[PDB]
Amino acid sequence: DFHFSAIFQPTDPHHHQTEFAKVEGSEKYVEEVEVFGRQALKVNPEALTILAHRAFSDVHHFFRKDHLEGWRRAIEDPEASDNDRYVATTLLKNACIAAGRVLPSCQDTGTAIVLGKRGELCWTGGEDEKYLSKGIWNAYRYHNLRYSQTAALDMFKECNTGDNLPAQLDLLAVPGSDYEFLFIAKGGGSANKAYLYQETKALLNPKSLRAFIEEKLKTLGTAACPPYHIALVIGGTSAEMTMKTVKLASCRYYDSLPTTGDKYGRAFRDPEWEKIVMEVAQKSGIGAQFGGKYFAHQARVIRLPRHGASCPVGLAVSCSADRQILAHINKSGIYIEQLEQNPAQYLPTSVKVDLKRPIDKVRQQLSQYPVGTRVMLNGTLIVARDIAHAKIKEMMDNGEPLPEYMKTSPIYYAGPAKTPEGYASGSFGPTTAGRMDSYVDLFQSHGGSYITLAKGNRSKQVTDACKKHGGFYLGSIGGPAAILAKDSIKQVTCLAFPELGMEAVWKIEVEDFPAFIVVDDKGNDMYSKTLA
Amino acid sequence: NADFHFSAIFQPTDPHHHQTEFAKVEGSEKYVEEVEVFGRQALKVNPEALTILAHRAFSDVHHFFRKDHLEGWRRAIEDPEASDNDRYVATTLLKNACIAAGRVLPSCQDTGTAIVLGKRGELCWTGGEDEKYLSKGIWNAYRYHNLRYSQTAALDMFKECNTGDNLPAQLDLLAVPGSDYEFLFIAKGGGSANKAYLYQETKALLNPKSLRAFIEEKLKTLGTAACPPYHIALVIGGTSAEMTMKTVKLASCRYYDSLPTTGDKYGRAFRDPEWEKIVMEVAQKSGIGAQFGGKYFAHQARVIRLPRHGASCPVGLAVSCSADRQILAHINKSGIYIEQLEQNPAQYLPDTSVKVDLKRPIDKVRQQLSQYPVGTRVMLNGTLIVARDIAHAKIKEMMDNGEPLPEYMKTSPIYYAGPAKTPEGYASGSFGPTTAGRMDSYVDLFQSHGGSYITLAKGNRSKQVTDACKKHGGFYLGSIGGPAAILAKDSIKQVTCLAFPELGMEAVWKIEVEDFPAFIVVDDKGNDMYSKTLA
Ligand code: F3S
Ligand code: F3S
Ligand SMILES: [Fe+3]
Ligand SMILES: [Fe+3]
Repeated sequence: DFHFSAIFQPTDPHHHQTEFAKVEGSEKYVEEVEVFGRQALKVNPEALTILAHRAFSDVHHFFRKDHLEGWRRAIEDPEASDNDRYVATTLLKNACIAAGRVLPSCQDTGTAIVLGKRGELCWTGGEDEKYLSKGIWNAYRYHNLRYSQTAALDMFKECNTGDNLPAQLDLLAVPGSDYEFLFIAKGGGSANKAYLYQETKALLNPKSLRAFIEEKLKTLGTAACPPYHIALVIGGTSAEMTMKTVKLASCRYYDSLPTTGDKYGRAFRDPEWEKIVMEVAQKSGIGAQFGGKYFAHQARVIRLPRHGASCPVGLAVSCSADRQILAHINKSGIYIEQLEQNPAQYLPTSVKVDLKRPIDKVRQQLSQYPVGTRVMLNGTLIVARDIAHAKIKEMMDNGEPLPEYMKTSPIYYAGPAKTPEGYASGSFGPTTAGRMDSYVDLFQSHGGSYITLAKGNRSKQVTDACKKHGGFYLGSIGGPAAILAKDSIKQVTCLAFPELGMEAVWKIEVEDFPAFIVVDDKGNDMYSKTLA
Repeated sequence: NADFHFSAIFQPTDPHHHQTEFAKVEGSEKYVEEVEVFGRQALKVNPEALTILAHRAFSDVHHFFRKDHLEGWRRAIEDPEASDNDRYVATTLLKNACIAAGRVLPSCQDTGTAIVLGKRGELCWTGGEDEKYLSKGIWNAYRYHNLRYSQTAALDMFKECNTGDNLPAQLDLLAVPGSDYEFLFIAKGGGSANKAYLYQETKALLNPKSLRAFIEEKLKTLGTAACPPYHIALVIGGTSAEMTMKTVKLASCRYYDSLPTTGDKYGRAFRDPEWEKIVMEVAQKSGIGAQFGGKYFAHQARVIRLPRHGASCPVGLAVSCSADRQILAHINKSGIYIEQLEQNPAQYLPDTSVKVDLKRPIDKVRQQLSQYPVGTRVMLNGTLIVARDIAHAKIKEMMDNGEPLPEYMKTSPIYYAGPAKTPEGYASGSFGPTTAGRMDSYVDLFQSHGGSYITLAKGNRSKQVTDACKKHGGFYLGSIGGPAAILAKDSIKQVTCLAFPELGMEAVWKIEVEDFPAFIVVDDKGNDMYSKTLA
């Protein structure tokens, strides 16, 4: 006999476990009505603008408790490494600055993502996408965020949209008369660490699955600013469904799923394998970016049904800029998840490197120290990331020289957020180093980029280049964009390619900028043991 | 507020698919009623319409194809640049479609995962139980027709059982403007679903030389495991991995065919016909062909360029296979409308092999096969033992526990397959091959224990299988992938369940076949038919 079984059966489908605050006066935007014997809700679409604007404002300055608790755990655990505690303390101090509501917690203010669930009898006028986009537009235009979206004019010619649009707007049709939301400000680097694997029944045994988990976690590396919220999804009805599920799992959206399966194929959370993921993450030694125990805050594992011939697997993380906010509109008005507004309640040597010298003198100083040495940089940095590197490679391919500004100073891979009025800099933390790996040997062979400064582990070609050319890769702490801007960056100037927006080449003057020597000029790599 | 400009990512010029031919379900206007509430037009829809619609969609789609799919098979037959094997495979698939058009046998034994993309208007009122009513219609189609129950439930992380009804479905129901209900139904095979790939790339990819080299490298990794000729879809960019993968799926269904062909400063999606031509050139010059060498690796290509976060460049690659099964539909004030597929595929048909007797000692069959090079076409006559993913896993588990390889794995060639349900009065339901590569990890082990010397399935296999067959005097025979109905109708003469009946279509079967075509893909000498094109 026919029995309908929804794949996802949360015990808390409306997220009653979350605390919400009502937007004052927002009941003027809604009206409960009764039509053809059923209860319905008229929603002024301006409510969607108001809600999206506040969601994408609040989320850049505050965090959830389970995120902040993880940083406290890394500081207080006796088994945490010194580097575990240093990174966690830095990230918590960064959250305190961001809670001042001026600087966003990260320079990568992310892609704006909206999961919306509009009830059958929730009536907005139907222009939901436009009104939500206006609210997102408002948040990024009138606050000190960043325009990160890149439009394709043709296959290869690109320009910044200049407003952080388009958003990802996933609006679902559901029962009832309410409007429920999950807003995500998703960083590009953590988005890049969403992986899809096409596996088989041969994986579905304890030995093979455990070895698989050990192998894939290492490929996450430190490139998305751990401690991670790690999500793993085994199975699914399609690749895109698997990847949607792992995204939502990483946002703890599916925390109230059942923990057992049944003959109808319902999804379930697997706490036993969540513990195994956490054990793998801790035993890996990767740590909170620079070696140790706190590779991961927590883990989510969801098992899904599958076609007999198929076994898609999804792996994804939420990064240090863990940014999601639940919301709903009902007959009483607009409700938005309440985040932690006082992160300070969770708070319980190094080599000085003078950059105001010839670069060869800086290289000589750095050559005296092994990888893992903590350094403090003082002086000028030249800032360049993906598009600038690509344009410079193209210039050299056309016979033009490597520009002088790539040869005078360490290269900081970064793209700043907008500068608050009266501030020297907006949030200005590092870009993932690995995306520039294909340029290092070329630029060094042409006399520049001997010293780079960014975050994340890099490929072997960069280790080989630095040894061949006498170069160095310095790893900044990943994530603390606001405290770096507040305490370290003293002057910012646009140097080249101003049309690239945040991806322009910048010249900045810094003081007390912390980093680790990750790759030296001798073939050594701080990550060679943990990420082998 | 003056500089704000809203731009939807997807701006099709034909959003309601007026270019598609639809048929009205007779009398279906009785399921809808136009009303007016708060000055706005709304449509009340009896949810039983959703059951009727889903039932007909997942019945029609298993027996008929779109014109653009059938035209590709005709092109492979009529093109002078097509190889002999290209024409042979395309002719076989067209003949298979003529059988499937009889509405008894489905076109493929893998009747797929049921996928529904639904777009419910703000003022389209169904009562809200859409997922249940759609699932009941899907349940009806798979229960009362000669399809297959393919969905595997997880009782725990590792303990599995077949759901016995091909549920659950993938139901993606979206909230959109208006008062109509629009649908795309997909019956998605597992093998083509497995060839949906996500790559996390960078700006370093986004130049003509790098992108062309990337396409050349990735298209080969598709191999022949999803029964080409493919509809190849490639998506460059996206706002998230899941959005990229959703887009590449819909692109492969030609859902986005009416997108613009140029970008703008607002980041709208666009189809790129120039790079679609490049994808087709790469696929043709690859020499992979329609499964067995030639030009027709691909029917056609779709390339969609998407906006991206500056730090990101997700890329999606996916195919629609020979069982190219999607059907558009909509409900409006006039009733239920369903896309009209081609009911006379025979009009696309236009106006050498070694006979292998399997009713011999297996060692004599091996001795005969050893006389021929890879690429030789054979015709099999006799008994096959049928086993795929779960049966192989269960047998390896038995052996790991000290038990012998069962005798029934040593007496006959092993056919990887899982049959659809048998029509009344028929010897067999649709019964084409499973992807060989998924069983690769068992071949050397089983051959070391005196069985699985000869396997029969579809797709290229990994090097460990070539090494095993050379070490153990084995062979891998490649069936044509896709023609499950003509194989059932013409070649499969008897089917009996031998072991593991609780596995449903994944049980071990003993079947008797006649005139079953295949190619020698791997021989007993280290040779592989795909070693040049898929290197
Ligand atoms: S968005 Fe996340 S990956 Fe790092 S650069 Fe910002 S914390
Ligand atoms: S569903 Fe498609 S991949 Fe082959 S086995 Fe059937 S034609
Ligand atoms: Fe990255
Ligand atoms: Fe497969």
